[PDB]
Amino acid sequence: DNPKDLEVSDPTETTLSLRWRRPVAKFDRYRLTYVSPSGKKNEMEIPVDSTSFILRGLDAGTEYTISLVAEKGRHKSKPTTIKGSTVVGSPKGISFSDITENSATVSWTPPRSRVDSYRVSYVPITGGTPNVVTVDGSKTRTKLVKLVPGVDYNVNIISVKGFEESEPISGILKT
Repeated sequence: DNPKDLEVSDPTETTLSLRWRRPVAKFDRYRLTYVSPSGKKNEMEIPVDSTSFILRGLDAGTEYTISLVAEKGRHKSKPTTIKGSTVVGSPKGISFSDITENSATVSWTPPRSRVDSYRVSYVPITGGTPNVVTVDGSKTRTKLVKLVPGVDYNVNIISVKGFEESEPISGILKT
């Protein structure tokens, strides 16, 4: 009897949350293998008492073929397979420079993940509707204009690849 309903939840940049149904048959343990697009196969043995396990140490915005199997002794059951891709990576550090009464140069350090663009949003701490500016993936910085003098600005930056958009990083910008 093989593990049924293997599903992946809560995609992270480096993790995937796995959940499945336990086998009706008596068994030893589980063996989880997952290979990357390069064909790198990783194994792990999971306790008979688990129906959930957080997969970790993965790369960002990468798809994985995940397969679970119940090892009954020396007999591995029929493999249960699914695919799960990690979410695209977040930029690593937001920094501000060339501040002024009306403009600032926000810059960020690029992630180790293929990226098409970045969505830089900014709004004053007191609230309002964001002002989003898109900039090409090769670019690592941008200029903000029309900035009101003396006011703290919440500035978020998000990576985008295809339709996938990572977790944002943010910083306060003081005009």
